[PDB]
Amino acid sequence: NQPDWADEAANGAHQDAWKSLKADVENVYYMVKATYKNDPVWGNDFTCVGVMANDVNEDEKSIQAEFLFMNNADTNMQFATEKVTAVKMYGYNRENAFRYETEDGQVFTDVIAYSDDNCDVIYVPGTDGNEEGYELWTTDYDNIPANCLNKFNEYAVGRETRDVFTSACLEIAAA
Ligand SMILES: NCCc1c[nH]cn1
Ligand SMILES: NCCc1c[nH]cn1
Repeated sequence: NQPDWADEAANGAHQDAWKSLKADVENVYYMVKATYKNDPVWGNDFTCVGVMANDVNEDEKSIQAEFLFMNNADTNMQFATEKVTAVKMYGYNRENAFRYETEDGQVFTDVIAYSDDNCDVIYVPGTDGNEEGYELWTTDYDNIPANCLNKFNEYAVGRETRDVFTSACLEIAAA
């Protein structure tokens, strides 16, 4: 059993996990929307999630990712570092998933449902002690690409979508 969009022949061209992970090195990615409220690491009613990477390791298809996030337990922005590795899921031959590993050794494996140059639609299977659902990540939290947004809305149909990282996360400007 696997999601109907998890068809490598049909959709693999837009499910390149390693390319998507390496993209975190040049630009910060913001999780702009999701269909679930709680994450074991980011917290409850989490918002303002962003990520940037460094230390690309081609041999391992891994990066060291630095995250920022907020939740209802603290008014201040929170930060964490996790290793993320491009791995295979759903029988794919080319890596289509992200294996996150926290400093405490906790592992989460999420799957790229759709990805374009500056945005990703990610599926959380819900088997890592977490809620099953979808996430939408983009490099510009104010200008969301239509292709990814449409794919996110298509795959996430029947759920409750909510904003995660928005301009409300920051107090921009001066005086
Ligand atoms: N471009 C990939 C965005 C992301 C989500 N999780 C880790 N990185
Ligand atoms: N779906 C996000 C799981 C995760 C990875 N790191 C922290 N939380």
